[PDB]
Amino acid sequence: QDNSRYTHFLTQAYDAKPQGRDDRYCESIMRRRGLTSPCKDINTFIHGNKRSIKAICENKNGNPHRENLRISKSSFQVTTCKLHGGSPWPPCQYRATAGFRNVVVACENGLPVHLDQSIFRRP
Repeated sequence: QDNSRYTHFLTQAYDAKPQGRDDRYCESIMRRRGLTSPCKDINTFIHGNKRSIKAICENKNGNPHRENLRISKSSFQVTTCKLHGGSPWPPCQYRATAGFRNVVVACENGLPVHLDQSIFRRP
């Protein structure tokens, strides 16, 4: 169906209006979206307009990146939550990192179904 993935993706990485973009916000949204027990070691939420996000999938806001992905032409506001400590069990310990940059996504029939996170593990 022309949902699932696109719709899973939104549930996973989309948050239009984040209140705080801090540790507190990271732990509260993570717990709330149900990405704990055991906690996801890393996760980024894209903030902003949905339409612009969808355009990354066309040659209008995106470009072929790597073998089969697409990098955005425009920049986005984003918040990355990285689990820390050494225990993936609650209380989950997250550290928040806010940014503004281009993003890489996977598209499937004109729709994004995955937010690639390798550019967010900046080593």
